[PDB]
Amino acid sequence: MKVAVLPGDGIGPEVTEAALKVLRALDEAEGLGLAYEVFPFGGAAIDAFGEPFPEPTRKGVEEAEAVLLGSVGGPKWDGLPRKIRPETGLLSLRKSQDLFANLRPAKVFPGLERLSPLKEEIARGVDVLIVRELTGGIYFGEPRGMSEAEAWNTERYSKPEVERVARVAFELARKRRKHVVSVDKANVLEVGEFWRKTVEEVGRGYPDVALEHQYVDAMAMHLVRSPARFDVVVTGNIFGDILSDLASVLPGSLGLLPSASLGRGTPVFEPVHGSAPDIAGKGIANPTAAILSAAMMLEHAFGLVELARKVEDAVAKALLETPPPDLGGSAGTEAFTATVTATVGI
Amino acid sequence: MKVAVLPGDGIGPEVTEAALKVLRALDEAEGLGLAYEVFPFGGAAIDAFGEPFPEPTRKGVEEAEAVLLGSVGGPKWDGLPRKIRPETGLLSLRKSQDLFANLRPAKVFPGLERLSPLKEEIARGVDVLIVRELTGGIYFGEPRGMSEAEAWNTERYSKPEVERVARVAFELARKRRKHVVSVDKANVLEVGEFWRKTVEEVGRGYPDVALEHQYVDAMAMHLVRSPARFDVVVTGNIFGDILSDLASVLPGSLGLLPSASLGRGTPVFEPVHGSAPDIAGKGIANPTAAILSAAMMLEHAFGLVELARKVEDAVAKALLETPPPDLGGSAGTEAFTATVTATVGI
Repeated sequence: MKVAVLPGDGIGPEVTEAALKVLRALDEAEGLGLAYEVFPFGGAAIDAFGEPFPEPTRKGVEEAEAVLLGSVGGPKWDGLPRKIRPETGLLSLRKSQDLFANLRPAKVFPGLERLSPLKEEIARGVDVLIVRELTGGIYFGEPRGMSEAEAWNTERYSKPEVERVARVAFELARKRRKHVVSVDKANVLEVGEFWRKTVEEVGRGYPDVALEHQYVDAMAMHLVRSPARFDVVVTGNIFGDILSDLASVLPGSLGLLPSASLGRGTPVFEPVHGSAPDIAGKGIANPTAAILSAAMMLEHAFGLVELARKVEDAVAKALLETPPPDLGGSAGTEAFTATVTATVGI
Repeated sequence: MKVAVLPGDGIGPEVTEAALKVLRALDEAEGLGLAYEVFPFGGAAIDAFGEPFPEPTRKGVEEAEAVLLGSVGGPKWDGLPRKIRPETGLLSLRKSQDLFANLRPAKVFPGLERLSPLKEEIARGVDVLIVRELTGGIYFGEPRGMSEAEAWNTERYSKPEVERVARVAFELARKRRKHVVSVDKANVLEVGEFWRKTVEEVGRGYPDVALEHQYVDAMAMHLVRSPARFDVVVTGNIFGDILSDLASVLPGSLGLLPSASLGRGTPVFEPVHGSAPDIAGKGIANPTAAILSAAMMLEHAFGLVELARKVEDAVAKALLETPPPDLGGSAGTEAFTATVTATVGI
């Protein structure tokens, strides 16, 4: 269990350490042989090496089995050349490991339905995993450009690209509730027909997984109307950007959202939240997102499904009995973390 | 008041008639000189002419000052060549009248918050008007196409296109609550920067209207988390498709959503719902959408703002007194129409 830890900026370092205390207690009580090394990344790397992704950290991630990343970026570096700013580092890390599938789950823990913008009866049970293609689509498609008279961008997709995301989505569904919803705009766009047909062929190799297809517009309605019926959802870059943000509001607090990036190389698990400079080091930060990110790591990097679920359960229990400030509670980083460990240990 | 009525298929004919009763009453007790002739359109046209947009209907539209359209399409015609299917008749209609702005309001009437997927406190007050560009974007952008190895589609936009839809949005804001939110993807795509910049210039001629910009992914979250703060929203074709559908779930029943298409030619007003072939003619269909569509027609096609709002407010009064089956009530098409007529006459 080789973990390259990239704590990052702002509250990253401290929430990441919260996640590590949880892992260290699990590894100690169950003997998981966890081994990790922390490497400089983000602004932290910029300030100590002149760039976001320094060689040592590059090698550090190649050699690890998984990467636990904290928050990256902050006002202190947003004014540097694009090619050396934090967000850039994330670009080169993802690319160095050929990561093409962004994993964004959204789950309403039992008893926390009240937090949802949705009515209670419709929030209950939500547990959807949104898989978003990262390497291509209109976000990268060419030609792109703009004149004084007009602008253009191209939504382009190759079969290999759709195929790899699709595969990851089916695999994921297997170890889940065996359902996959592939979302596209096939009723009007060629790339939607192509995507649809590709995901269809690929799904043939996964008979044990029920494959449903829906349109993006229809999907947006479905995630507010009845999100609880979906398990895994896969779709291209932009629709994936929109659908995961949509699903992200379902639970009701950003500080809970974990995330993962799977690909050909080393998998990256990190919180969705930002660095939150103004509260860094004040021990207020809700570590939930980083912990759940460590939980996603256990499961997807090391196939420890049951234990991961054990960590998730414990954090769900903690947000109920000792909620952190952002949930209207008074449990700070340190205290919340102990609660989670307890609920894991008991 | 020349109104070309295109009843369509399924429950279109019957909800259209319900809207007609309401107009007839209003034109009788107010002497508005309502004149109208019904023309074949959709499957109804295919079955009696061999196409969805026959010549008589084409001339009917150019000669009228507005078009009140019912439901178009159904299983009975989905299997025909694209060029003559119902959905294609709408395409040709839109284009015959160079209609470039699609108006889709979504409103939670007071007392009907329970109906919404959203919690009570968030649904209360929603009254958003989504304006979607119809004539261009990726939906029609070239190059488009697909090979065995890949597929591509182009999101393209010219200044005039963005300009005309923007204007429409500002005008509409003026007569409303004076606020417009232009939605794009300007922090990643050139068309997004070009769209932002163009709506910016256009807005300069509308100082009285507060112009806010938001990203589509951000907008999806905003619509679920706090829709009540929006007034008018404008954006391109595809994002417009998605955001309208997302906002459309807010009221908690598709049977209430009216819609309109404005442009250089005859305006079209029609409900958002489908033809519902299984309950067609059973007098169960909720006419609300068709009536509100007739109310939008009075306002936009003939400038009778106050009257239209009289229709809307009667409609809202009815949904409370005698709700239709889709609101968990037992008021059929005929009976609910009476109720509306009543609150409008009272």
